Amino acid sequence: HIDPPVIDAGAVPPDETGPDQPTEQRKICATPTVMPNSNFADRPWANDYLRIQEAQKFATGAGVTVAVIDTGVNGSPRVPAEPGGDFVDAAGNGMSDCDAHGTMTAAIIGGRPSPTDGFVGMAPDVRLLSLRQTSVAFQPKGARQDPNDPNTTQTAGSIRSLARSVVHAANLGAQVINISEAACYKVTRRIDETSLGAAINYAVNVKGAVIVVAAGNTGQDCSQNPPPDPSVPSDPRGWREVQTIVSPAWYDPLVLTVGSIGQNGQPSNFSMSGPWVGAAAPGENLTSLGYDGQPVNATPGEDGPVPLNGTSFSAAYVSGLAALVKQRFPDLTPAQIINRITATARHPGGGVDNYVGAGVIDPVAALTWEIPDGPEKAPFRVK
Repeated sequence: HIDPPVIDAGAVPPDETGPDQPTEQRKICATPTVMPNSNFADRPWANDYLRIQEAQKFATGAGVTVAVIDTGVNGSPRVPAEPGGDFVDAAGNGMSDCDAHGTMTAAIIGGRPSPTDGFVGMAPDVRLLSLRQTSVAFQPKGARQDPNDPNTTQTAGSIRSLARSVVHAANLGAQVINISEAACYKVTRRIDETSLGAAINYAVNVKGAVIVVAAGNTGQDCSQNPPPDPSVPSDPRGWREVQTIVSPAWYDPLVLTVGSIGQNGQPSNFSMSGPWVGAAAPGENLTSLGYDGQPVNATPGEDGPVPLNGTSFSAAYVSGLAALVKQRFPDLTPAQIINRITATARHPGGGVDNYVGAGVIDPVAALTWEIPDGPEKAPFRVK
C-alpha cells in the first residue's frame, strides 16, 4: 500500500548538468508533421475552448520566465527558447529536440503569433528556457548495474536527473517550471526519490517557482490507477487503491499535477489518475509549432501521422496560465498562484476527483475573478 511522500529537505542534489550516467544516441531524430487537409488559419480547438484570446487581454506573460523540462527544443523566431542545459546528452545545452516533443510543449506555453495562421501559445511574451531531461533517442552506454535493484532502472535514473534539472531551472530564475516527465513505478519496486522531493521543495519554497507537471500517460510502466473506494470516507482520494506511483505528480500540492481532456471536454482515457491530480487541460488532437516555428499537428507513426496528445501538453497549457497569473499578480507566491488556478477550475458535479482534480482550468476566470489569496505556502510532510 502507498502513502503520500515525505520530503527530506536537506537532500538537495548538486546543481550540475548532464545525464545520470554516460549516454549515446541510438535513434535517428524525429520531426513533427502535418495531417492531410489541415487549415491552420483557424484557431486550434484548445485556443477556443480555453478562451486564450480573451485571457490575453489581461496578461501575456511579459517579464515571466518559463523553464520547459522536456525533450529539448529546436528554437525559432516564434519559439525563441534559450539554453537551460542538457541532462541527456553531455555535449548538449537543451537547444536540440530529437523527439519532436519539447518544441511543441514550449510553443504551447509561449509560442508567438503570426499573421498567416491562427496559432498562438497561452503566454506569447514569456522568456523560455529549455532543459532537455528525457529522450527516447538516447540510451546509457553501460549496461545494468544489477537488474533487481530498482534504483538502477532507467526510471530511477531519470528521477535523479529530473531532480538536478529542477534545481538548475530554479537557479536560472524560472518562475514557472513545466515538467513533462511522469516516472511510473510499482509500490513493490520503490525508488529512492529523496533527491527529487528535496529539489522540488527548494524550487518552490526557497526560490518561489510554480511547478506544473504532467499527470502522465498510460503505457508501458504507467498502468491506470483504480478509482477510490467510496465506502472508505477516511480515504476519499483512494491512496489505499493506488497501484502505480507517478512522480513528480505525487508531490501535490507542492506541484500542480495536470490531467488531460479531449475535444468534447471528456477526461482522456490515456490520462493517469491518482489522488494527486489537481487540474486538467486540453491534451488531445492539438496544434503547436514545429522546428521552424510553423504550425504542426502530428508526429509520424507506423501506419501514418499521429495527432498531438498527452498530459505534458495539458500541463503546458497550465504552465502558460501560471505565467499569465504570475504577470498579473506578481506578489503572489507559487501556492497562491496555483490556488487561483484550482479555485477557478471546473467540472460537472464538482469537488476534486482523481481524473481532473479540481477540474478543467478556466484562464479568464483565473485572471479576473475575486479570489482571496490563499496561504503563502502549501503544507507538506517533512522528515
